[PDB]
Amino acid sequence: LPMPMRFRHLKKTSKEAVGVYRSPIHGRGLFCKRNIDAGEMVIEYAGIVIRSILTDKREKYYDSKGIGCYMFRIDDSEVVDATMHGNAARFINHSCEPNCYSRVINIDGQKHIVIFAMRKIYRGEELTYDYKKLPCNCGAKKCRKFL
Ligand SMILES: Nc1ncnc2c1ncn2[C@@H]1O[C@H](CN(CC[C@H](N)C(=O)O)CC2CN(Cc3ccc(Cl)cc3)C2)[C@@H](O)[C@H]1O
Ligand SMILES: [Zn+2]
Repeated sequence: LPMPMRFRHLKKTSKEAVGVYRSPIHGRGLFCKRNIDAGEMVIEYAGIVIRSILTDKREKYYDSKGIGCYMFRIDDSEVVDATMHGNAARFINHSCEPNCYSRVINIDGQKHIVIFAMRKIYRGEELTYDYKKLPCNCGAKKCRKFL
């Protein structure tokens, strides 16, 4: 199905497909509630597309208020800030053998970060993607040992 046609009713369908629980990788993570087919559009990484140069001061502000800072790097110029206007996708942890991957899609001139399943994902599994200094806890055989 075409990419804009696939961005269909993600809000309703992701609410039934994924949930947030404690993760053995780190803190809380995103896990699936039902089997997700390979190639399936899982969830949008919801948030505000902001200028990359603004992230330092935004993270400094959040940190000074004891508010967890949730951001996803688009490119060297833009970042999605999911801190205030985010959804469950902000809890997706890194893995060196991920079952998901992140892509920047464009629908009706608007940029959205969407998470896709790389393989069939089975009920109970944690959803992970390769993030674009910090030790890694994915626990995979082929672990890069750093994020
Ligand atoms: N494979 C991994 N191995 C080790 N650590 C990993 C791995 N994948 C992700 N992480 C950590 O999660 C951070 C990204 N966050 C994902 C969701 C996080 N698990 C959370 O519970 O908030 C959102 C960040 C904002 N949130 C604030 C926060 C800080 C500390 C704690 Cl305990 C809970 C929340 C963290 C990333 O920067 C790493 O620090
Ligand atoms: Zn790893």
